[PDB]
Amino acid sequence: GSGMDEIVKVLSQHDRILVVGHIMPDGDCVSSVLSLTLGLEKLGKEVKAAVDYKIPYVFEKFPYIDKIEENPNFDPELLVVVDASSPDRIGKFQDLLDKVPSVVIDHHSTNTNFGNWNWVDPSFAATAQMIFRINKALGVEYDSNLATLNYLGIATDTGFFRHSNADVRVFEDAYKLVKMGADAHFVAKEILENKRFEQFKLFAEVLERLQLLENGKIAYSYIDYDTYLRHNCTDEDSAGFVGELRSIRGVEVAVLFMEFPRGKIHVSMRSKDWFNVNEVAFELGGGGHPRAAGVTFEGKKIEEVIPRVINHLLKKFKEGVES
Amino acid sequence: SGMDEIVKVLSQHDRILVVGHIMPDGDCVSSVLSLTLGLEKLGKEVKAAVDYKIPYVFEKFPYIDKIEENPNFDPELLVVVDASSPDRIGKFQDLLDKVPSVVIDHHSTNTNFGNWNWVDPSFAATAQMIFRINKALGVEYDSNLATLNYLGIATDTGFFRHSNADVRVFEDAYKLVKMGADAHFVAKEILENKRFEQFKLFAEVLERLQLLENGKIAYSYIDYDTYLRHNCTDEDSAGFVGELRSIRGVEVAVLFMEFPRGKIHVSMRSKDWFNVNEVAFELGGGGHPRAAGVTFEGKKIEEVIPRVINHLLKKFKEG
Ligand SMILES: [Ca+2]
Ligand SMILES: [Ca+2]
Ligand SMILES: [Mn+2]
Ligand SMILES: [Mn+2]
Ligand SMILES: [Mn+2]
Ligand SMILES: [Mn+2]
Repeated sequence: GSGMDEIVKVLSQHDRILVVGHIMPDGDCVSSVLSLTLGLEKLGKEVKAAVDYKIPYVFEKFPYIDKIEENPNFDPELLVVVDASSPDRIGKFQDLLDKVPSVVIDHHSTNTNFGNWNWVDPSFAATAQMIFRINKALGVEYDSNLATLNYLGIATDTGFFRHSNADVRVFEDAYKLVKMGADAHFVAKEILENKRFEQFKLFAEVLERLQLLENGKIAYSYIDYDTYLRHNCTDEDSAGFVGELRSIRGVEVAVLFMEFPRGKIHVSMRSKDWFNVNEVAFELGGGGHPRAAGVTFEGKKIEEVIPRVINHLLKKFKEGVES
Repeated sequence: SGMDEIVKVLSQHDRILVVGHIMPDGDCVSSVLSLTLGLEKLGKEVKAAVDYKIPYVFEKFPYIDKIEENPNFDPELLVVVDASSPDRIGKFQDLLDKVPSVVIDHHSTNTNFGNWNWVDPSFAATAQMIFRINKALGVEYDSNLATLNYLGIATDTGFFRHSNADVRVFEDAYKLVKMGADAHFVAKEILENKRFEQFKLFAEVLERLQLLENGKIAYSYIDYDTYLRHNCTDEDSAGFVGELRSIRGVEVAVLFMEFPRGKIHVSMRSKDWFNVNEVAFELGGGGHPRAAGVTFEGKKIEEVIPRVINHLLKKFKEG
């Protein structure tokens, strides 16, 4: 629909701007929201940042993290929606879409182009890369704090330069930002080395319960609610567990069953090279992306949800192995 | 002492053996192979060796079979990369009183055991020094050589997570990816290749994990019987101590490892300020400000652990 130049001109034409990110905010969301907000503020615009969700604790030390609001009181001329592929993903702020002109900036190919202006380019690994280019086009001078905030999303959305999307442009952007003072160590420490001690004792139980299925192609484990309690943990402590189980040699699908609170079992699935876990997840009542999906069961017994999910996963997997 | 001197020595010799440290890591493999392939571009006869089994995670890398264990060779020059002392190259230290030697390394504790020593602790990886040597030698990089040279920069920075991941690290990474370094291949092979048995071993490491200095220090240990119980080797525990440092508030993580039997290794990683190389040096080892280790021979793990902890705590309070 629109290109960066059109977005830059729209941003220049408006002064009271609300920058909105997607719910359940990750590094790229926080990075893209704050990097654009601060850039626009440096231009003298009246800007507020909003995400309809609690900002996770791992961001607590980041400069200007306080600028992201859950309940802003603001009368914007322009809504800028970043890193969100559809209106439901910005929560209660979608109710502004028919009241305020909107810009969309996103790297998700599934983006519905729900804005009055839409710059969507999936060749970027992170929306933060697109914000970096917008700020440059606007003449934003980066300091170390803004460089760190813009580096954040490029790091997290590439798995810290490990995913298949970490191409030359990603590494060029990272080099440029570190040269401007981005604190790569700070970012990694706060995002990746911020685990409660109790999470490690919980993870030990996960690993003791770990089992492989179907020629070591499927790995699964489970956390019952009483095991969370025993280690003084919640589902906040176990978020990164399923991705670790995917790193087993030969495993194509990792599955983790997580009962928290009691009776509520969330099932996370991650795949590696080819298996579309979103299809299995959707058929079980959930959904997601081809390599990362999930499904929630409410008011059920974990010992009954595990067979239910594994039986269907195994059927779909063998069907996929065949043709 | 400087790169230019090393380049001159390398140019003078046409039969060269390139050796790295035992218990090889990514920087060792990267530096050995990148320099070996670079020197071959000059028409030289070059062999690569490590006196140790090459870990499984490297087996799909291009030219990995060029690293030998028992080279059949009469070199004119020995080039030692990424090793801080003669003991760390195993049987090849026997060459040091016979063949002229070059040392290229980034450990602050290097004993300068070569005839020529280029030691620069400001580099995050020896592989950064090899990259510069190769370009000074005039070598042109194809994508396989770029991948091999990228490897060590990635692994010795914990894939751009350690405090040594500075602007020069990101410059080198960008330049190598621009020349075809497959960053994703490197990450998959090194980080997504864990044996199932490694996770069972790690579970015991986590069961034994303890905090000291009221949360600022974390440590665990693997006695030899526990490696055997889980059908594991030092290959399986390679990344463990870095994981222990990911505890919120921990400044230094320590892992004691007995492998093979009668070889007790201490691996230390620190986060923000504690100089673990000072501790390691005083115990007979060495390393970098944020990553260091020592190996003890003929000791009992039940005696090594409390004495090392005691010294670590002494140095921590002095820090
Ligand atoms: Ca103004
Ligand atoms: Ca908060
Ligand atoms: Mn995001
Ligand atoms: Mn994103
Ligand atoms: Mn090394
Ligand atoms: Mn090294």
